[PDB]
Amino acid sequence: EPEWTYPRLSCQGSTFQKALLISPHRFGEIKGNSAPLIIREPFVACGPKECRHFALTHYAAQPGGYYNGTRKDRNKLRHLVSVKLGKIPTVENSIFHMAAWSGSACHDGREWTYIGVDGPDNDALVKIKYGEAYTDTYHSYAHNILRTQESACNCIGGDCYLMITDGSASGISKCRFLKIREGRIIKEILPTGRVEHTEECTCGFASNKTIECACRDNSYTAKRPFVKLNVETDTAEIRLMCTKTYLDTPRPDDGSIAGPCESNGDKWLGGIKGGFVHQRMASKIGRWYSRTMSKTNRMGMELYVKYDGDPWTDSDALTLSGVMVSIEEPGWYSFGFEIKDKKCDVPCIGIEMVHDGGKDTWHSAATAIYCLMGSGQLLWDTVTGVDMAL
Amino acid sequence: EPEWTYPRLSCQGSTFQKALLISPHRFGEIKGNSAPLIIREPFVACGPKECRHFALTHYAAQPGGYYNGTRKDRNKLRHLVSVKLGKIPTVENSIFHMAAWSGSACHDGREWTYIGVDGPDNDALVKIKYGEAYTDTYHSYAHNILRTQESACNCIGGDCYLMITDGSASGISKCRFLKIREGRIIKEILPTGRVEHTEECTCGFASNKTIECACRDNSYTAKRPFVKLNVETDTAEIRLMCTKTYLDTPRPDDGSIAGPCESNGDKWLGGIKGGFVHQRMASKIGRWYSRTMSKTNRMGMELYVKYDGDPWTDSDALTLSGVMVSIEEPGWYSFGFEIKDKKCDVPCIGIEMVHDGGKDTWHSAATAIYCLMGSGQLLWDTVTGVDMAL
Amino acid sequence: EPEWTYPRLSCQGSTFQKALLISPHRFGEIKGNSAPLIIREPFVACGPKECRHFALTHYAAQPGGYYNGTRKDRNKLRHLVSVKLGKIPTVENSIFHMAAWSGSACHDGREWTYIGVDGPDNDALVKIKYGEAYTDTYHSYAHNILRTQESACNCIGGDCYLMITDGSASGISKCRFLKIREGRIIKEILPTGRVEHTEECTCGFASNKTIECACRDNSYTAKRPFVKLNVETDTAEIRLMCTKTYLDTPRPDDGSIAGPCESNGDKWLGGIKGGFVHQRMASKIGRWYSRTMSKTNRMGMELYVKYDGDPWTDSDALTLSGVMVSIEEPGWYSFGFEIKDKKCDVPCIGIEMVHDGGKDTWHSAATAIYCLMGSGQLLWDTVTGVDMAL
Amino acid sequence: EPEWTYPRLSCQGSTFQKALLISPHRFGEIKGNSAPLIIREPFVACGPKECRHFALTHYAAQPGGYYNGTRKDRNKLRHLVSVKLGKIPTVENSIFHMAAWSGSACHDGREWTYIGVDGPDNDALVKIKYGEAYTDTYHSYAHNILRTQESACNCIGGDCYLMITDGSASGISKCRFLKIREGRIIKEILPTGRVEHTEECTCGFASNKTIECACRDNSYTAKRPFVKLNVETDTAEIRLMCTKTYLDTPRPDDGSIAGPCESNGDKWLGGIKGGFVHQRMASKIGRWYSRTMSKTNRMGMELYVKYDGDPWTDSDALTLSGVMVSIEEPGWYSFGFEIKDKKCDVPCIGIEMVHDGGKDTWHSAATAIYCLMGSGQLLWDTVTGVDMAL
Ligand SMILES: CC(=O)Nc1ccc(C(=O)O)cc1NC(N)N
Ligand SMILES: CC(=O)Nc1ccc(C(=O)O)cc1NC(N)N
Ligand SMILES: CC(=O)Nc1ccc(C(=O)O)cc1NC(N)N
Ligand SMILES: CC(=O)Nc1ccc(C(=O)O)cc1NC(N)N
Ligand SMILES: *[C@@H]1O[C@H](CO)[C@@H](O)[C@H](O)[C@H]1NC(C)=O
Ligand SMILES: *[C@@H]1O[C@H](CO)[C@@H](O)[C@H](O)[C@H]1NC(C)=O
Ligand SMILES: *[C@@H]1O[C@H](CO)[C@@H](O)[C@H](O)[C@H]1NC(C)=O
Ligand SMILES: *[C@@H]1O[C@H](CO)[C@@H](O)[C@H](O)[C@H]1NC(C)=O
Ligand SMILES: [Ca+2]
Ligand SMILES: [Ca+2]
Ligand SMILES: [Ca+2]
Ligand SMILES: [Ca+2]
Ligand SMILES: [Ca+2]
Repeated sequence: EPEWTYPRLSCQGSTFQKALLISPHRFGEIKGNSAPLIIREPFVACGPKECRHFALTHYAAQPGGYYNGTRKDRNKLRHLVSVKLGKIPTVENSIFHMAAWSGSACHDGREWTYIGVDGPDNDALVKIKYGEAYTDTYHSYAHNILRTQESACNCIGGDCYLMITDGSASGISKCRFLKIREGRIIKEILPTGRVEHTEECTCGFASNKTIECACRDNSYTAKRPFVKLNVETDTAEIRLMCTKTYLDTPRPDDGSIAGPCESNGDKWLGGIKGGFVHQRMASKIGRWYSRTMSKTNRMGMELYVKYDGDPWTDSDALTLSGVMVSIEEPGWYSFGFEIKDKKCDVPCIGIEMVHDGGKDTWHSAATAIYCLMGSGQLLWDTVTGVDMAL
Repeated sequence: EPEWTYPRLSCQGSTFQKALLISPHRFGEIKGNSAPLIIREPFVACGPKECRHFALTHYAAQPGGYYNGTRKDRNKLRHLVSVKLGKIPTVENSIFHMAAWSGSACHDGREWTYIGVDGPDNDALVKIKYGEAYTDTYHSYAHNILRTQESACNCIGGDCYLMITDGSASGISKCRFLKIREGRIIKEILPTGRVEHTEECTCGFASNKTIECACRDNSYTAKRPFVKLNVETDTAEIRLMCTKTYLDTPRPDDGSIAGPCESNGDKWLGGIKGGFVHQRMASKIGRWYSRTMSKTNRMGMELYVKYDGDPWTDSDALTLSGVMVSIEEPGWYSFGFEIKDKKCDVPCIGIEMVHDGGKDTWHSAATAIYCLMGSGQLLWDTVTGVDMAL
Repeated sequence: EPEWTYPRLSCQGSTFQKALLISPHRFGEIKGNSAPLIIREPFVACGPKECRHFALTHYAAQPGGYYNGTRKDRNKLRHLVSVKLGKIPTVENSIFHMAAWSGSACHDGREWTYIGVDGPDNDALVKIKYGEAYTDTYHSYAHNILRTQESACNCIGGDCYLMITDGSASGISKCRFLKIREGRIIKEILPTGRVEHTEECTCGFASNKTIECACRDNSYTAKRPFVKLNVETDTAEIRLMCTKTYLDTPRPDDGSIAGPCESNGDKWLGGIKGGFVHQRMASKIGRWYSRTMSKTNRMGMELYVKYDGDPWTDSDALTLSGVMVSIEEPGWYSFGFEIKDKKCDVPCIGIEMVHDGGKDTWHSAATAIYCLMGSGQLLWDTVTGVDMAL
Repeated sequence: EPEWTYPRLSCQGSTFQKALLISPHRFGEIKGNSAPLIIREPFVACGPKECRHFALTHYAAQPGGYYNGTRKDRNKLRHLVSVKLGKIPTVENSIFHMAAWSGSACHDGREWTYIGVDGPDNDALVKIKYGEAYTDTYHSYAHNILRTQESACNCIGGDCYLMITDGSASGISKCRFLKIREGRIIKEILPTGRVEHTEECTCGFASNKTIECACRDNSYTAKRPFVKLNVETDTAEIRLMCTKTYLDTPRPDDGSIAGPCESNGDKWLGGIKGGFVHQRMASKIGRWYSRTMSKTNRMGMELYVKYDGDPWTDSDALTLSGVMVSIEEPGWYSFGFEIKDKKCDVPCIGIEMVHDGGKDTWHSAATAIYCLMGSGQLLWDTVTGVDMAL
């Protein structure tokens, strides 16, 4: 049979370059003959043989007649869908995996693990599916909108880890991690440390011994909760990133939250999922992060890097590495994933570029993708090309 | 070569949860650019590597111009179609298997057996197809609308069983079972017991020794004929379920048919196919059934359970386990199937949710699917989302 | 590697039954959202693992804007296309094999051999393609519309035979057979006997030693030239079928051509391709043929059978076996093919049912398919369901 | 694992014949229900098991609403797309490989190498992708529109070569070759000889020891730079073809550039990519080339041949072999590729036939394909069939 997947060293490179864009709505004109699915929270996850593009469709297409509701996040119609990376996510092209208004997915080397969450707000449920079969579920512990990553889970030697979180969007949401194995949950991991609010974690393997995440704190701070999970002892701790280059939105001027690394600063009520990914080298660790270009709105998107250091205690601003999206273009949830190449892993960052033209029309997303390629500086940005009045 | 499929123990779980919905007509607006096939009597059947979604299309799509006739059940255009479970059943996406206005299908571990029925009413024919080849047929014994399950046939060690029935919808219809093997019929099984009317059987393996079914009796009773087929001796007997929780539609108040289990009660002319499925445990048997929420109309749908007991003689009402569809939504034929997971079977229930807006427009169905997942109570219901005036 | 295909004994059965219909234009309304390709001369050919549906598209779809010319047979746009048997032949679904306005195809057990003919009328060319590669060609010997079978070629032990014909539609057209092998022609076979006009041969294996065909004679007779090709010595002879049940169209009353079997009778200028297929049994040969129901027009279609006998010398009318299409429905070119089942061959007959509504609109075809299944009599006919004004 | 691909001897044949046409816009009427992608610079590349059709889409379909810009060559929306040879390149059918406004691709026997170029004009970048992973990049050396072949790269024993060029379209553009291996560049090859302007090289293997190309010189001459690359020593030299049959466009009367082979003649500002391909025989080399029929405009297309000889020093006009496209039809970029057959290579020529109706509407291309087949003379030409006002 095949073998279990493990993280290898990253492929050599030093900069990130535009790689692909998936703009389904370039094909959704009334005069056109297509039907791209209406989606949001897209993410990409790969296996040894291929990468797939996931999303949560609102079960409607463009052009269509079910646009009311597309702008909201939860309902009985939402489904986690997927197409192979490179295909346009359309009605026929897409494969519906399960009903869900929050989700994750990851390949363990053998089959795919799809995660989905749905049910009432006051009592939602995390559904786990192994390939073709529905394998397990997990209930609401804090009874306020159980939810998940919205990016890929990470599997090592057959065990996949996954952050889940229950709680108020504007208050307390203590997250927990799940060690799933072959569809079945085999251990819950209660994180230690600064746990008042951690949601939408973007996780990855810094090594075979540790998974790390840059998450969202939706109520108390503009800084980002940074999880470090020890896979050896299935223990996890959280502390705020110390860097002055605050990675959340909305947020204030860099390095303006006075105090120790642990200082929240003003609430800056709100947040956004942020891409983060590791570039493991033999004797160094490259950590890459994205941030919107606007301090206040979800416009534009920049890439940062900081080799080595403890995110928990280093105040130093991250190194700017390029503008993937400009302030004139939409920059929403961003995430990281890794393409598996013959001998090494290629770290990447996908950016959900949302089309939003009010709540009186359709609402959907495009997916831009930057990956580590050779050297130099990042050279070009991404535009969607989509005109919403077509 | 591959091996023959057998029933294993069910995967551990205790409750059923919403898993997936397939609502093709969410994409059939005049302003949209899709073409979901117009169908009815959908069912799902799986193999070791995948599940497929079957149905009987009226050979027309939405939007289209051949809506007259869609509301009727038999004609020279109807075809048994299929897509992989998760794909939207559209003109291009679908694969046409054979001409048929009644059907079944099941995978034996090696290839697929598709069943289809067509021909004149007074002399229809059961056509059997092994994979790509047309292998055998079976004629009308009672010369009044020969018909079949409308859900999956069950194969064990290479032999597939299938209930067929000939007779008046409003009178006598004695069913027979067929032991097919590799496309060819190798034995007819004449059932013993209460055989005055048994149609649309929903069958499954309670064990390696016995197949069991909950069928429809269209003329004499609101109770359901319950078939028990001994695979060792290819013998089958039928008796009415004794439970007070009558599973058919239309039907009267529970436990109001006075008399022994064998008492029909008032005719309650009409019926409906009902989902039923087994949850085999090492030392126990879990039997699950669906019933519409309305006593009189095909609106809503509830899940029931009763571990162990003889359905033939136990008066006890079944245990309610959840509302999969509410009385505001359509609840028509329901069925059960089992997903094959690496080491166990995952029992499930699909519900055909029909869009019916008169006989002066299109008529088609959506497919909701609940499967056994973890614990707790069933949490959420299914809606179709479809507006028929689009 | 795989092995070479050979003819085996037919699967046991005694009658033919409706199996499938492919009516693409049921989905070509202006209000619909599909694009079935506009085609003609469809045929079906199988391999050990699957059957494919071939045709010659006019490189335009319905609804579309290139209907002028669809009614004619030859031009620089026509292409031989194919979809797997069961899929609707649409723009995206179809695979374009080569440019051709006449064609054939057959699987040798290993790869597919596609044949196509195109070029000027006074000097056309037979193009042979082995799988993905263009392998050989063959030129016009009589310089008047080189053309081919329009149904499957037959391969035995790696050698495929194929009838080609050059000459006037209203005069002399001596056909020749080609023994192709792995894409390359390795021998021409000049037929002996009654060679004044033989076109559109429908061929098959009566055994491992002989291929036989029922062809069209377009100028001199209503009877059908019957080719017998000895695969041992690659020699072929032709004589007219002696039967009174004349199988061509137009034609006069059965048994009314007075004289020996070799008597042509009145010209009955015109012809039509006719389905023919073998049902080889251990000690008997079943030969099946189709004929339109109307003596003069291409309306309706009937099945005939005659076990054993020499088609060359038996005057006996064939045995009627059923009406596959009624006189109210279109019955054009018909053909025979054989599905390969695990241990035997299943003979079949496809009927091209043409939609013709003048030369001032689209012109295309549907494909009905009857195969040998069990016993009894053929029970039901085929209708297209297509309304041309939609 | 599989083996590395090498060039074998060509399949025997002597002439070229029309093989296939891909005219997506035959299906892009407003009244039709399709969506062929709007593209340009199409090319075809094969592997041991299949050929794929590549192109640079303008990320818009017909009919659609994003036609402005389609006529230009560079922007942030352009993507290198592909479908299997024979499929119509449509939104759903196509697979998007990467963002790029110039590209190449080739199969090494194991996986596919896709090449793409994008970024600012004054500093573009060559992106290399190995199968699913982004593997390497290469920067602008002359800072003026880095660009690539626009036809297939050639791989031998695991090493793929690829011409890249940087410089002014109307001045100096010295090209370089890249020896890529498994996604990673492992050597740059600076060509010796007449290097003032060489772009859009159409390359192939004349043998295992040498790759050869017919390229474009956009500013100085109507003659074509002819590259000869020694794979043994990874060295390359360039000189102008000496033949009087000038293969570029615009160009003057044949044999009218007076002087040695090295004489440029008048600038004839402009150029066009031209198909070229080798027909390697045991003891001879057949070189085939295409040229537009019009000396000044990109209308029509003719095939030429010249067995043996040094293109660098032979003045002899090439031998005309046929008109693939007439002067009434569009003849733009042409290229050569080779289908891999069981035991030999089948050389071919694809012709990009562009639909151009001003800059106030859509702009796209069709792909005609001639391959070496049997003997005789080329018999028939290609038309597109497309009416731009539909
Ligand atoms: C489950 C859910 O509501 N997912 C979301 C999706 C989008 C957005 C969003 O920020 O647009 C927010 C949420 N919720 C949280 N808590 N971030
Ligand atoms: C063959 C056939 O008529 N199938 C049906 C389909 C639907 C329905 C139905 O209840 O909607 C009924 C039938 N017939 C029976 N006897 N139940
Ligand atoms: C090559 C070609 O013309 N094929 C045809 C197709 C249809 C028809 C037809 O009968 O409709 C006729 C022909 N020609 C001949 N000779 N039968
Ligand atoms: C990169 C780029 O501009 N590619 C082109 C495409 C088409 C055309 C063309 O000739 O239509 C020209 C170019 N550029 C050059 N230098 N030939
Ligand atoms: C983890 O272990 C496997 C080899 O056992 C391999 O993926 C890799 O060397 C290790 N991970 C890293 C980042 O080195
Ligand atoms: C039936 O037999 C096979 C093993 O021979 C296996 O599927 C299973 O153990 C048996 N079925 C059940 C329900 O135990
Ligand atoms: C032809 O030969 C092979 C076995 O060698 C097999 O297909 C079959 O027995 C023979 N054909 C017939 C019709 O018997
Ligand atoms: C190149 O080498 C391989 C055999 O090693 C084979 O492709 C061929 O014989 C050689 N190429 C040519 C053109 O002969
Ligand atoms: Ca925050
Ligand atoms: Ca489609
Ligand atoms: Ca009843
Ligand atoms: Ca005739
Ligand atoms: Ca030039």
